[PDB]
Amino acid sequence: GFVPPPQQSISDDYRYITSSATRCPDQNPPKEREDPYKGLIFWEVDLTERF
Amino acid sequence: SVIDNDKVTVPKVSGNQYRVFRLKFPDPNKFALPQKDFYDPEKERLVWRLR
Amino acid sequence: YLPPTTPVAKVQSTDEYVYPTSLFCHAHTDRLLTVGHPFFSVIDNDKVTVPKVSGNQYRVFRLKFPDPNKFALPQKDFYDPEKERLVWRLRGLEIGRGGPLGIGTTGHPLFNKLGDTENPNKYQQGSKDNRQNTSMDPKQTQLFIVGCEPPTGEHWDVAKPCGALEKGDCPPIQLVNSVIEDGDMCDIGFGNMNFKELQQDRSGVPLDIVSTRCKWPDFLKMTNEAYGDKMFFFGRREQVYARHFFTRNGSVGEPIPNSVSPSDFYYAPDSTQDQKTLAPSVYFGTPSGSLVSSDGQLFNRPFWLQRAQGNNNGVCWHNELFVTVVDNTRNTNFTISQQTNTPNPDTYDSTNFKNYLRHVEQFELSLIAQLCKVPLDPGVLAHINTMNPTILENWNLGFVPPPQQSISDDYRYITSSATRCPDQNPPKEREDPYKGLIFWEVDLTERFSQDLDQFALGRKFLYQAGIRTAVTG
Amino acid sequence: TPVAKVQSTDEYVYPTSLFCHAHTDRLLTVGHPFFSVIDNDKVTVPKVSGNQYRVFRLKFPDPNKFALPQKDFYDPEKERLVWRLRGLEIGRGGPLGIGTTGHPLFNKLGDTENPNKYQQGSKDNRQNTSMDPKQTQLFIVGCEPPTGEHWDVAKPCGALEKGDCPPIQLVNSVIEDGDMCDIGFGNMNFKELQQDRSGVPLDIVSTRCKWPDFLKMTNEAYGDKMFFFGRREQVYARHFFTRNGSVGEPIPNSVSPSDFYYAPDSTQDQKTLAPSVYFGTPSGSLVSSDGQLFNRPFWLQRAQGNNNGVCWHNELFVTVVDNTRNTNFTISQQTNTPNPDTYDSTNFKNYLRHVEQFELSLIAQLCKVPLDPGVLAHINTMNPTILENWNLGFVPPPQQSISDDYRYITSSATRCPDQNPPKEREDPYKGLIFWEVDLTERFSQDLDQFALGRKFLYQAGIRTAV
Amino acid sequence: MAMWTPQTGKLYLPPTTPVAKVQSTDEYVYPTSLFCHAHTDRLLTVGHPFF
Repeated sequence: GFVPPPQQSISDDYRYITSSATRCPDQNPPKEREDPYKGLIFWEVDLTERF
Repeated sequence: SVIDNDKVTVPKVSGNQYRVFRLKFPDPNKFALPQKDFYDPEKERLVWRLR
Repeated sequence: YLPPTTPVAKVQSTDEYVYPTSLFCHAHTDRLLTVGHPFFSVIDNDKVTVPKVSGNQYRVFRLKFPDPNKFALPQKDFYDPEKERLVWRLRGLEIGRGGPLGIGTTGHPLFNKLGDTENPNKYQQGSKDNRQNTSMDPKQTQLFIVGCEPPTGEHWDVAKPCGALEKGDCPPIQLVNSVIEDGDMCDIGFGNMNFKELQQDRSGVPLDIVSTRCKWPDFLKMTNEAYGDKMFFFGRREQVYARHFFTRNGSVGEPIPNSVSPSDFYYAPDSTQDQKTLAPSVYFGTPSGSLVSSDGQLFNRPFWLQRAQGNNNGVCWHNELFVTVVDNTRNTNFTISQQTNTPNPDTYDSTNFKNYLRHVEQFELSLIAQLCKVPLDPGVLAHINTMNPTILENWNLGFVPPPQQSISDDYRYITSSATRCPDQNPPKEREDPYKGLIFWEVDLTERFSQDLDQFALGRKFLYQAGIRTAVTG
Repeated sequence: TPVAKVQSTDEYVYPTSLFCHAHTDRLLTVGHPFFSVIDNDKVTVPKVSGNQYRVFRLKFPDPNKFALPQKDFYDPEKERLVWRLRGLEIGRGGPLGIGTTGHPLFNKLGDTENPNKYQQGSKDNRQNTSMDPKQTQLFIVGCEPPTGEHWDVAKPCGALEKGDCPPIQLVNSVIEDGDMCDIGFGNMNFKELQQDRSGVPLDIVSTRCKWPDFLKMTNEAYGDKMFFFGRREQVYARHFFTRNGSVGEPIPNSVSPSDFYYAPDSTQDQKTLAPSVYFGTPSGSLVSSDGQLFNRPFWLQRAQGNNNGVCWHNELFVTVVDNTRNTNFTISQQTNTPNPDTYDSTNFKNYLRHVEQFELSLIAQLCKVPLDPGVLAHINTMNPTILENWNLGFVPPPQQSISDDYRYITSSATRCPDQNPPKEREDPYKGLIFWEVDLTERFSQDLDQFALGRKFLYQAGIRTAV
Repeated sequence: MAMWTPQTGKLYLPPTTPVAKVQSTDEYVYPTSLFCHAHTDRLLTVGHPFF
């Protein structure tokens, strides 16, 4: 169902993203990082590479 | 939990806690199997089942 | 052991043991931007705040591909993993360049120029600190090198003489072969030489090149290497004319001889009060890379690999590829200034504005890779091993499990006190020898797609091959 | 090149129908339950406690040098033989019973099960406290020695002050004969983790209590450390006690049940907090003959791992714990004079002695391994000492060389001929201590004559010839 | 070339001799279909428990 947006989804990531000359790309807009279970603490286990 | 009024130095680990493990499985849509063309990516999707 | 034929005593083409399949993948970089200072890295407190980014640099991109021996194509068992291994072969490449065309100049505030000898009015002298602020446009150079191993560059360096020489003697020259890294300087018309070692003056060439090595690609060595791995194809386009004719100040290390009757310098000018001591004959020219045109461009065009120059017909051994780009046709330095934090003056003052210099490059790299199969028989195995042992080791083929086992003990909080170490200091297993070299490392592991028509290079490839995607309507 | 993916022994080890019985005559050991008695160096009475690991290292006769009458069933040019364990019995001789252990000076401040009033603190509040430990039975059988786990002192990432808590690490070790089992105080290095030397009873106060690492032993690639195991363990908390000492970590001043700060400011007696370092005394409850693991034959039909009971190297490790026969016998001797008519406490010397009794019986099946190129490569990758022990590998690389043989070796007209250098260097398990049992001269083909043998014959059908 | 060094050869010979082979009582003691009951009248004993 996704013609994914009608607009571009190209995100331009900067190099040296800790400096005070490219001010600022640090966490300020969210992205598709929205786990609905992110308010909850579980013992995380990654099995992506253990199959 | 042991803190020097502040940062967690020694966490609280007792046998009377819930251990809720959140397992993460690899995306089966992005996987390499013995053969891969056994499902059409335009009309079918894959999922894992616990056996 | 090892039946006839005996070990193959000549290099063979990759077309004799690498079987190509009809499976093609597109891969691309999203857009690679770099912003810096053209002349020098802006250092603050032992760290680089603004790096050196200039259009006179070698851009050596190290492209990392996904391991095809762990992939899933629209087939299940189309390659035997006991007898075959898979490798990528590059069949098409496009180097995109984003900025407008234009020429950037560079200079030295204290250049070793005594005078102008293009058209001098009369004879003169030499004092103490006769240096001037002199700028120039360098030679225009464009080049493109593609290989599976990193490019080899040449330059003239300082040799060890056979005995000693006195203080101020001429340093002996030696041609040094060295790998080209990202950020190395290309030659600008002053030659391919080490400016730090051969010119202790530090004042004889512009600021960008004054304390560094200018290298030229060793095409003579790169095309004559046995397997042809560092060079699949290349393009180059260079142009220079000499703009002004200048002299250098300093002690004359080798004087002009007192022989030769028909040249005015050598007939002793004793009769003339001004001409008694010869003016310095250590001439130098200012280079100039003439007009940058849009017609003459190497880049923004697809390059299809029909046949490579050497015995390696485009095979990306080790799952790596090297792209070396230079273009001094988009080297426009952007002159940006800032005011004093209070812009409350209503009048102009030269102490009220702080001027700065920036350069911005933009690249986008699109590739077309073809899968290939190598069926590793005894003789093919021996040939692959003798060519390069790391190729046949880095895919584990002829290896059993060692009797010890490989159970790793991984702690969940590897930064905590009381667990001994970070445990992984020594880099024993699978370290490429390119640990000592700096490249623009580009990861294309997650960028491979089989949907060719979707991408700009991929539908150019489909037009060139005469194919179109099957209809969805 | 050769292979990947560890395969079952059932693919390259071909069984025969030849079964042999082998057993130990009777294994007795007598000692002191808590500590070894020495003079000052030489052990006069060893430590024999019912809470030790008994790790028997069984030696089998090499089946390749067995003189069979018709050997035409195997070719010693291309084949080699091995023993496969098919039946076993771990006999146990003593009566059932529970022995107790204690410390004359145990770090216990009070009883906090039910306190009639609030308490106090001085110097040396240690008490004489005894306890019965957790009940444990286990048996592990394999061709390699067992792996045990325990928590030990690690090196921290920075320096600490004097008296700070030692950081824990899970340490794997071989389990040896005379190592202590877990008794309900955990699997921990008491010597390093408790500098008090008064925190646990006398038999474990300086020991390392280890537990079998079943998680690592099942998940090893070849499955050689154990191919069968049984276990039973039971414990309850008998009494609930407190420690004495400087409190290393204070209780946080905030009460998370009520969301408030709390202090006993209104009650003068409770202002100094009592020790919140608690410990229970374990107790392994009623022992029963119904619950018994031992004195039963076990038939090893299908092993847990890829090693289906194959006794590689002519070796077998049998690891037993039996906390169900830990009855310590109290001996007394009348010293000084055997003449008084009145009891005095100074006239009698009390002693403790523990006696263990084991009997081990096995049924071994002969199996043949045909050593083709791929089988040789697989066995060599699995374990090189197998193809060293069995004459076949290491084809002879050098040629002859003269040694010049100086006739009068002890004369002063020539240089020194000394050489003769090597002491024998064979045993890789020499640093470990096991109850070494020799069964080389104990193999018999007459199964009917032995108790486990006729149990095997009855179980397999196979009645004796009339 | 390859020398013929002597060695202590260990050979096992089991059994060293066939000996006796104790057999079951079912081999020589033939059962008959004649069965007899036998019982005790009632066995009582009264005494002191300790001494």
